Order: sequence, then C-alpha cells, then structure tokens
Amino acid sequence: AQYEDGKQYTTLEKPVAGAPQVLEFFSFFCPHCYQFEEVLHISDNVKKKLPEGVKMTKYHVNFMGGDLGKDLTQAWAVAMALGVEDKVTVPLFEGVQKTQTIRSASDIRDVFINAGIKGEEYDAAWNSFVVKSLVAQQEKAAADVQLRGVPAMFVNGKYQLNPQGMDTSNMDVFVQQYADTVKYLSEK
Repeated sequence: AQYEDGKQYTTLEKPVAGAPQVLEFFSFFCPHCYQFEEVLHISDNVKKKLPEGVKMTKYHVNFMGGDLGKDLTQAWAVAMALGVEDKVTVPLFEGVQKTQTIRSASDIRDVFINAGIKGEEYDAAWNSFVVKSLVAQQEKAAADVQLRGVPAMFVNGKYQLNPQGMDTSNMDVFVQQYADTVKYLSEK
C-alpha cells in the first residue's frame, strides 16, 4: 500500500498509554534537529496538515551536551511553562549551533531576557516545582518510547516516524511525505 509499516513509520512493540497525540523529541545540540526545525521546518509542516483537535507536543532531551544539555531541557520546561516556545526556539538553536554563544545556563537565560521575558519571571519558573515536573515529564516520555536518538516523532503513542524510509532528494518532497505520514498516522 501507499503507507506501510516498516517503510514511512514503525510500530512500537509497547504502546504508550496516555501519550500526547503527536510527540516530537529534539535537542538544541542536535545538528539534524537544527536542520529539521530551522531549514526543513518539520514541526510547522506537520502542524498545517493535522486534523482538528490534534495538538503537537515537543520535548527536549538530556543525552547530548552534558550539563548544558540538561540546562537546555530545564530551559525548554521554562519555555513550556511560560508559553514562549515560539519566541525562544530560533535563538536557542542559533545560540547553541550557529553563533555558539550559548555555553552556560546564564547564556541560555540571556536568550529569554533578550526575547522579552522578565528576569524575575524566568528565575521563578526556572526554580519552580512545576518546571521540575515538566523536566521529569520529558524524561519519562523518552523512557516510554524507548528513545534511542533525535530527532524523533511518535503518534498516538503507537507509531514512530521513519524518515529513513522516505525520499531524501527533494528536501521539500521529503518534508511533505513526513507531514503526510503524520496526518495518516493521526487518523489510523
């Protein structure tokens, strides 16, 4: 058929109960993640094709970048708590990978301050238990899908996107197939 298990997607042996409908994992340290977000715009292309009533969740991962990697997961929790994901995603990616001006937790905070988040507001979130639980949620989700690498995307806690099973020549053909596959899985 057009969409096939083992081709554009795979099926989790152990489906995740109560999982987000569309769940993406990434790292700001991840070069392929930079490409996915900043050049291919995978997240946004997936958004524009999703059924009504389907939300996307995007989680950061700890396993790249050591102490800074975890600082970034905690900062991503802050972004989620404050609802400023669309203001900090580009400068965090560019700060880590393009300018490489993000070397410490303070440098991360600078991105938020520069984006208009008040210092007091950032610090209160950073030190909050709500953010600690959001970090734990991201870590738990990774365990639940038995995550091996990023970027990654899972649908209804049952299916894993398999971009290596798609065409790579036209960037844009790849991106459409990826987005079309997520929509298909969403309705499966």
